[PDB]
Formats: sequence, C-alpha cells, structure tokens
Amino acid sequence: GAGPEMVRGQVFDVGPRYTNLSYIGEGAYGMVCSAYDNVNKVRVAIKKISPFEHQTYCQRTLREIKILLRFRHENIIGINDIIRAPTIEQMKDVYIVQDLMETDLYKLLKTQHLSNDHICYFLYQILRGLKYIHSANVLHRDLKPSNLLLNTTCDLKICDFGLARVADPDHDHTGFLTEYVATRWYRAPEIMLNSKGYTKSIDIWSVGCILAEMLSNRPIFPGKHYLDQLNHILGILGSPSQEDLNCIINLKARNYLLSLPHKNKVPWNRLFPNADSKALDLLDKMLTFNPHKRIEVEQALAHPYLEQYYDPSDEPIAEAPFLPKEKLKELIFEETARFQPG
Ligand SMILES: O=C1c2cc(-c3nc(NC4CCOCC4)ncc3Cl)ccc2CN1CCN1CCOCC1
Repeated sequence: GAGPEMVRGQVFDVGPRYTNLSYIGEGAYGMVCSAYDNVNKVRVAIKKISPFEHQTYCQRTLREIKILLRFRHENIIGINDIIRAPTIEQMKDVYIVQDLMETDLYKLLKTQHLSNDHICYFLYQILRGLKYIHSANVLHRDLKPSNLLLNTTCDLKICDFGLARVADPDHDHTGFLTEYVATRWYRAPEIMLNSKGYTKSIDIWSVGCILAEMLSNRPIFPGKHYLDQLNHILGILGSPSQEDLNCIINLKARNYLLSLPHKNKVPWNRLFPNADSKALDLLDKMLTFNPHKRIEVEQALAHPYLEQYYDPSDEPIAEAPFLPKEKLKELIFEETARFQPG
C-alpha cells in the first residue's frame, strides 16, 4: 500500500530503493535530492531530469550519460544507477543516482579559509580528473567551484557534464561576440573574441580562475555581463601583445582590442600577496591570454607547485576515448537500459 514521494512541486518516482528525500537544488529541466539507498546502505544523490520536450536538453542529457557511464575515475562523479519507466511511452523523467558528497568548493569558499596545503591538494585533484577527461577527447566546458564536490576528508570529484563536448579544435573559430552557454566568470578571453570553446585550453582557463578563487575566496573575473568579462580579464592580464593580437584574425575582434586604452599587467603577487610563489607561477601559466601558449593539463600536473603529489603512473588516462528530440529520447532509453531489471 505504497506511493511515490513528493519534494517541492515535483514527483520523485525512485522507490523502493530510494527513500527519505531532502531537496538539494534545481534548474531549467530538473531537480536534485538526496535519498537512502537500500541495496548498498548509504544515502546517495539523485537527479530527476525532464528533457524530453526540448532538442538541446535531450542532447545534453544524453552526452552527460554517455560520458559518465564511459568514465571511471576517483576524481570524477560516476553514475551508480539510473531509474526510468520500462517503456519509452511511460518514460517522462530519468533519475540519475550518484555518490552523495558533503559539500562543494563554492560553499567551502564562501565559508572557509583554505590553507596552502588544501589549495595544492584540491588543485592536484582537479587536474588529475581533468587529465582523464581530456585524455578521452572530452571537454567539461563548465568547470567552476559549484561543480567541484567534496567529502569530509577533502576528496574531490568533478560533476555536471551537462555542457561537455567531444573536443573539436579544427572547428573552434567563430565571430566576435558569439553567444556562449558556460558560466560567465570562468569563460576564457577567446570565447568573447573568436572561440566556440571546443579546445582543451578552455578548461584550463576555468581551472586558472578556480585557483585564483581558492587563493582569495573571491572570483577573480566577476564580470556582470558578456563583454564586461573580457574587461575584467584584460584589467588583470593587461593589453594583449602584438603576437597575441595577430592570432586574432577576425577584424571585428582585433579592432575591438585595438580600440581599448593600453593596460599593464597587474602582478599576481599584488592580488595574492600571501600566496605560494610556485602557485602564482602555475596560475600565470593557466591564465595566459593566448590559448595556444596556455599550459596543458599534464604539463600543469608536472609543475613544481604540485611536486608533493605528482605521480604520472597514478594519474590514469581513459581506456576508451570518444537528431530530433524523439530520436534522442530513444537514445536516452537505449543508453539507460542496462540499469533496468532484466
Ligand atoms: O547535477 C548537478 C549537480 C549535482 C551535485 C551533487 N551534489 C552533491 N552534494 C551536495 C553538494 C553541495 O552541498 C550539498 C550536497 N552530491 C552529489 C551530486 Cl551529483 C552538485 C551540483 C550539481 C550541478 N548539477 C547540474 C545542474 N542542475 C542542478 C539542479 O538540478 C538540475 C541540474
């Protein structure tokens, strides 16, 4: 004589394994809760996803599931279970079950001072997970503190592959002021200038911003709107060099940059006067304006700031690197079939 648990306007058809629901958060086409697992005997995170009315939500639901079911890595959130109806017809929602984590780095930074040892460890873990992601030819594309989950022992896992894409550097070019989907504060300068965010360098920029944020508890480039993001970046980095300008061939983007008053570099040791100098040298290298000159993930791991942890033999790579909303609903159905009874 049972029935499904309710949360905050939405049905959570997740029983009988998954009981005692607390609300965590929500978005455009879904809501996250915690719940008690019964096969294993721990509380878990469950996300309800309702994408089937929209093309791009189907694309994003499918990419996140295909990626995370492929990935196995200590610093990357996996999928433990997927709950949906046994028929496409009856399938209105998909529930993704994941390890529950205590907190995230956004909540941690707003409440907690980080010691240099914590920053170093968190950075190591971020980069170790990202070594794996990049090694599969995947870009996360929305790395930010709220997508970095932590447990009580400071173990870190990257989550939210909702904007993730297979890398595509041969098709990265676009016009000036091309709209972009990823979180504004962690967008690389080239996004606003000439990049679609389909190279690995776009993630390194975000990690740079994360590192700067761990050093002061405040976002480094908190732009209030699209182009103000570029204003913030150039206010610290200063004016691009002639060389770096010359790689920007779109005239509208080049002439914008040429239009701006000259700005000199703010040195990292003035923004971050209590920071480790090795941490600032790696920061400098992650926040390089020119994406071709920007440090890569494996090269960041080998940087002297990370020497206490660096062990390439223990920083694994991926074994297996990488439509209308009605054909995508069928791919989601196929892709989640393995978690069904029988
Ligand atoms: O799926 C997730 C997600 C999951 C988690 C998550 N959190 C936790 N523990 C919380 C961390 C903080 O302290 C409270 C506990 N544990 C596991 C996950 Cl897997 C975190 C952040 C995100 C962002 N996101 C996509 C965007 N939307 C979210 C709302 O629903 C629609 C989709």
